[PDB]
Amino acid sequence: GSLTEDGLSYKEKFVVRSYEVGSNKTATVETIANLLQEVGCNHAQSVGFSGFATTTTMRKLHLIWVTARMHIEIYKYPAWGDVVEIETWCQSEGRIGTRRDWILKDSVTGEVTGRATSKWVMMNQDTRRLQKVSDDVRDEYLVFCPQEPRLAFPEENNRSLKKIPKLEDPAQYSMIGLKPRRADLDMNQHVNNVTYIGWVLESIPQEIVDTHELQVITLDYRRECQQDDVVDSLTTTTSDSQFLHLLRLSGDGQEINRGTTLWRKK
Amino acid sequence: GSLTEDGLSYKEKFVVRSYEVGSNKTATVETIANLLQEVGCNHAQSVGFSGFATTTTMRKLHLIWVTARMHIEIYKYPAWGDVVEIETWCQSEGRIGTRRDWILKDSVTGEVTGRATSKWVMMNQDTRRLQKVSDDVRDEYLVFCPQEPRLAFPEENNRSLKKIPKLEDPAQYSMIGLKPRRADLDMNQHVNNVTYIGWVLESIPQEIVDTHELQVITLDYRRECQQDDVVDSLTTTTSNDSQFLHLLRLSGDGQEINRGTTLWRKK
Ligand SMILES: CCNc1ccc(C)nn1
Ligand SMILES: CCNc1ccc(C)nn1
Repeated sequence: GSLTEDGLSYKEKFVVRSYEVGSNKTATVETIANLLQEVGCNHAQSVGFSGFATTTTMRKLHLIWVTARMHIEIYKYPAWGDVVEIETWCQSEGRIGTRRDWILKDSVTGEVTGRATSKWVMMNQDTRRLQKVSDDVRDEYLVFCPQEPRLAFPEENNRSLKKIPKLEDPAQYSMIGLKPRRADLDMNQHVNNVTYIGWVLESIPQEIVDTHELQVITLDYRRECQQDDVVDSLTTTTSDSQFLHLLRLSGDGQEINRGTTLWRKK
Repeated sequence: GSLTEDGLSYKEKFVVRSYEVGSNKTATVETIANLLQEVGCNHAQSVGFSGFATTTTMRKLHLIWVTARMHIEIYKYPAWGDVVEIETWCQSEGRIGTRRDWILKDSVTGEVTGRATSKWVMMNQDTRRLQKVSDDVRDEYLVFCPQEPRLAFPEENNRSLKKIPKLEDPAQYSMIGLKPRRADLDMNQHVNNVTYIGWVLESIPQEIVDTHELQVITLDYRRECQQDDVVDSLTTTTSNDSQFLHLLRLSGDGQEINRGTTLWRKK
């Protein structure tokens, strides 16, 4: 793994492991979202950030970078034993926060097999208070970003920026009583962003998973699920097959996530 | 990853990933059990077997290798970003089945940071009926094994071969209503052997996990948990060091699926 010649992006190769693949012997979408997370952490580490991408100002201010949205689009899931090359870079989005992008490539053919974009915001780690990002914070990471815009999804009016609606009760399909275990936590004891993807997908009928492959997934993150919390995953078909998703806490019905998935017939 | 000079063992290096570590920034025991599984799968692939290590006779006969026991003992959990080198080899145990062993090593110092041994049995995949290993099946994989004994736990009185008792109700601690999700299944849609390790450990109090580190884990596998099954994880302390007794059973009928023990030392 290394930063590119200009130092404004990072690349890494991954050999697909036996436990990382699904019933069709290709990496699951959760293995992909994990690999994006891993190359993201390695790009931050290689540029000085020893908290993910927490600058010197943020560590003292008790501020952290938090995912607001993740959008992944896959064309070909890499096979077990294959090598996948991922390129990642960060970009400032003014006071809103940062945008981290990815390009997934086949290491033998060089063809793009997928792409991802994520939108991150800054919050206080002691309270969920969303912040508008200071000008002094910006200048600390802006030196590690390209200045000319470089977007993984440059298409004006594409899937990555579309507003997601709330799932109306009753749902078509559901997977109730989901609790995270220790393997679902990160090194800071918080639930891993990838687990929520798995939970959304748990309500999809097995018949869709068996006859279709996941093409697009957009996940809006609203609130975090704590260790002792229980979750309900809801799904309704809105149509290729398209779905509407809602993650909420089993008890009060408090929203934690919302999203959509797009699937193609195998 | 490659077979050694003699072709009777396999080695592979792994860089510890950010999502693979625990609160102490070192690989979890579940990341370790997964890495053992991965190097096991790669040693079988590099020698012809590509079902895990299914011979051409096991394939026609609908026979598979299933884990009966796993024993892992760790001295140092590798840090996030560190490189761990694992060496694996398989050995025949007559008609009982095979034994697959591992040596975990630090890639910078060469020191052994852990070791593991697993005992595998032959089973008919359709009827779930166990059976002794035939001569014809044996001759197919014996060529890939060392003939002189090579044991990861060679000791005369070792923890890897001790009989585990059943946990008597009521348990001291428990973690009720555990269901596997799709990320818990392998490529054949069966529950992954590593998930059961996570389920045993879910009943351990957080105060043990925070003040102690896992040293030894022995897991006996008796029955598999199906996709739609729900599991109960039970724990009772049996003891400077903390020792526990574990029992995994199906929430419904109380059917046993796993039993084991864990050994923890104060950080
Ligand atoms: C290049 C390292 N800097 C950053 C800042 C924020 C985010 C989300 N990612 N990366
Ligand atoms: C070299 C491949 N041979 C085998 C056979 C059985 C087992 C459990 N592992 N490995």
